[PDB]
Amino acid sequence: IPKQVYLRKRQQLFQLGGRGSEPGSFTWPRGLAVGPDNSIVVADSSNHRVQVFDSNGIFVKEFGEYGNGEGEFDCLAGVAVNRIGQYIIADRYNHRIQVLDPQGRFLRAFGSQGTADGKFNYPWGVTTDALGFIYVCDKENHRVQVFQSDGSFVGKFGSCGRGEGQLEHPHYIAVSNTNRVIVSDSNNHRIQIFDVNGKVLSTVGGEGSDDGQFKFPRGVAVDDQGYIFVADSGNNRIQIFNPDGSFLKTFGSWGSGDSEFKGLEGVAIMSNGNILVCDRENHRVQVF
Repeated sequence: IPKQVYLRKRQQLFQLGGRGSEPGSFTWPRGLAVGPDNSIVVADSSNHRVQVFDSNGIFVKEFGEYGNGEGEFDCLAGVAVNRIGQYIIADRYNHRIQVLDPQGRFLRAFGSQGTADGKFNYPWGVTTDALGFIYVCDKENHRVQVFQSDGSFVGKFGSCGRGEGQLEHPHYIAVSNTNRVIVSDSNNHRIQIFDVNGKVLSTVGGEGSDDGQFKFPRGVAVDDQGYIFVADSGNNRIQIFNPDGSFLKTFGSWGSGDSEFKGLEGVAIMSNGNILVCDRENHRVQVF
């Protein structure tokens, strides 16, 4: 039962990574995703590559190298896997999204630097819905942009501010089965939840260190029933919320030891309830 599984979280099952550029090592990893068969997909940002591991954290494959050509990355941030196994990458310093097939073969790129519709200023988090639409946190444009799976522009929402529907440096994003778009609104210390049309539905949290409060939240994820997972980076902890936004559980504290964190980025959830966390400053992914 998911509630009971989540209330038990505290002790890490295993970890993977460590600083370096060999396969299985990371240098400042950021985004994280779960792929088919509970694969662990890591945006290994300073190595300009994606690494894919099996559900035990064993290296399987990688793709990407530094550059601005097709299938080349420059400090990628977010990564997602869609319903047909394609990899969707937010290619941060190239201000574009790339779509690769389930084998890691480049299919298409869309976007360039700017403020027009379909242009980005530092795309960060990326996710997809059941129909394959792509949702991008366009960080320095303080907005979410929505695309068809081929990169065609669909729509956008959000602008600068701390008011309702406004965003300040949003980083990560998730979309629920109920078609709610969950955005970590980092510099407002809150999660903002929108409908897919862009209307604000609710806010979770606010600035602080008590249960249900955040400092500079980063990764967000949602499970199949709507439980919400937040990498509360400034408080060096993961928080879990019931689907209605109420606080359920927190675990983690500052450090480099087991079940401790120093600089959280992406978060993801396996089909069995294992929570995956990217601890950028310790160059590792921990599984709980």
